[PDB]
Amino acid sequence: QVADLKAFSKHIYNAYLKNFNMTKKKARSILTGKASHTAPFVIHDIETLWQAEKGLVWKQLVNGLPPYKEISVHVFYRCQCTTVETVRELTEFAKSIPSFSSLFLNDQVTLLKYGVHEAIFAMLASIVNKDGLLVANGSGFVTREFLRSLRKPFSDIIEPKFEFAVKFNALELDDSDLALFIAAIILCGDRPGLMNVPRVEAIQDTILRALEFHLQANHPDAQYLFPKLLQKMADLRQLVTEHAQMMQRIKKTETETSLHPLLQEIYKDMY
Amino acid sequence: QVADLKAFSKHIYNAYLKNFNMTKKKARSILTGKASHTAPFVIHDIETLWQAEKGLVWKQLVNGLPPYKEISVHVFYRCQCTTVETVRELTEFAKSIPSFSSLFLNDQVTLLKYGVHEAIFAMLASIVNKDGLLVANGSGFVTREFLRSLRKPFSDIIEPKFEFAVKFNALELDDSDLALFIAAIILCGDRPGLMNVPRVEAIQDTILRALEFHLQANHPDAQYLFPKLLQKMADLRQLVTEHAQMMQRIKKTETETSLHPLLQEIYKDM
Ligand SMILES: CC/C=C\C/C=C\C/C=C\C/C=C\C/C=C\CCCC(=O)O
Ligand SMILES: CC/C=C\C/C=C\C/C=C\C/C=C\C/C=C\CCCC(=O)O
Repeated sequence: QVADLKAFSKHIYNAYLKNFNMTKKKARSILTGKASHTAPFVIHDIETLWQAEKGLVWKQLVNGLPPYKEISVHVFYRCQCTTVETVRELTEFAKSIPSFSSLFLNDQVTLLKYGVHEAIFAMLASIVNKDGLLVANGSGFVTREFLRSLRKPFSDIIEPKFEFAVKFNALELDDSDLALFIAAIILCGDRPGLMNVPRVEAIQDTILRALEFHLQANHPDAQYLFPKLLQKMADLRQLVTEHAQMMQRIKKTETETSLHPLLQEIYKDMY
Repeated sequence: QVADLKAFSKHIYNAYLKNFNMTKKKARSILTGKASHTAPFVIHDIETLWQAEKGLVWKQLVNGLPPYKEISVHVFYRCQCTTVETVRELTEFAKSIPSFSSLFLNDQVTLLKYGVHEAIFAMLASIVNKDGLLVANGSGFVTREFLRSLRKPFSDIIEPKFEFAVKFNALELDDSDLALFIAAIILCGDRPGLMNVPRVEAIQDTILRALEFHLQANHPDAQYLFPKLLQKMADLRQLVTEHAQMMQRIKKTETETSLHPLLQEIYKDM
């Protein structure tokens, strides 16, 4: 409808504002180039990465790439630590969504388990750039070249994402739309082992209808509006599948590196 | 021909559906409970009014308030803007009535001139509620409480309209009834300066005749509806009289506020 479908798209927008510290616009700010309000320390190589591990600080001792842990793996650990944290915000974010907490715990776990990476890779575009990614809560900025200059096993696990972030930022969405887009991916009725599918499917529908109208009063000048955004959701589904594939293999050949137990829980039923 | 009269009535009903941007049906559906609700943006204070102007919006008239135009006057401005727009629709409505378009334009104008406000108040009831009314295609809803909190002048030209609307809605009329009713108040033979009254009187007769026959096959189980509507017309003729007197007062007293050129024309000899 209107107000009800207005106070719905807004409640999910505030939930999105108080659960995610870095917002697309708060981040599109830094990457800008005219506003020196925040000049992100660029990396691009081992040296600056080493100092950054001080000038940007990080709870893991000054760097640390011993014979048991190398550079590329350190980026990996860095990356999975962030992911584990984004999973936390996504959990709190969803718990704020209208009929989400209504579902039984097990069903909430099933939705997060299968949608947290899709939402993550979507938010990733908000802090990304054609030439790099914004890290360390806006304070830092690692170049895309550096990441491509990583070992053979890893490296090609972050590239495909940039490809996504690029195209996805062409649509020019803002945090208000993004909030509705994320709620929609988390509340997906196609997740395996879901118990009350009819319920989820129903909550998803209004999310999408809310998104639908919201794009009408926000982006009146294209056609991507919904179909293209619905196709991205499908694109994202594949990005994750491919992502999960690379994760298992890494775990199978990179015995050296450790995988966080939570990401292991998420990965073990995705084929 | 008692028959083939329900046809002339359906044509009038088509003229009503094609020309008015808001019908009672679409209106009564907005003020619904919750089942497939809509819930219009509410305006009940200066804040929400400001939020409306920016959100629900309208267009031009967003003039300040302390200077040569204030809050109450801003509502008055939006009031006459909705009034000038309803007049345009009423003109098209009438022109979609062959019998009406037969007459000479000068006569047509005299009819639109002395009947447009009466029709505007009958219809007002369709978008009105016991507590407020819809605005901007039903997108908004202004409370009755707010309106009555305006400066004494503007506030009391609004109240009487509600008193009328509430009692009018008790009759429970649908759009097809209103079409006949509104056509009746416009093709009225007693209008000042009417040139060919015998012609008008006759079209009025047919409309009221079709009106009574339509109320036959739409409101079977019902009291003295037909004549009850004839007294409403009389009541409408009086409400417009006191409205014109109140408009008179604002023209002499609220010199700072401006009136639309078309509306001054309707009140010139009125
Ligand atoms: C508040 C931060 C919000 C949104 C930004 C989203 C994501 C940043 C985190 C990771 C992105 C970097 C690389 C992605 C590629 C591989 C990581 C796999 C992580 C994992 O083990 O689950
Ligand atoms: C939207 C038009 C369709 C259906 C309803 C019909 C008419 C209601 C329109 C305007 C009435 C609103 C406020 C009237 C109160 C004061 C202004 C009187 C102005 C005047 O004398 O011409």
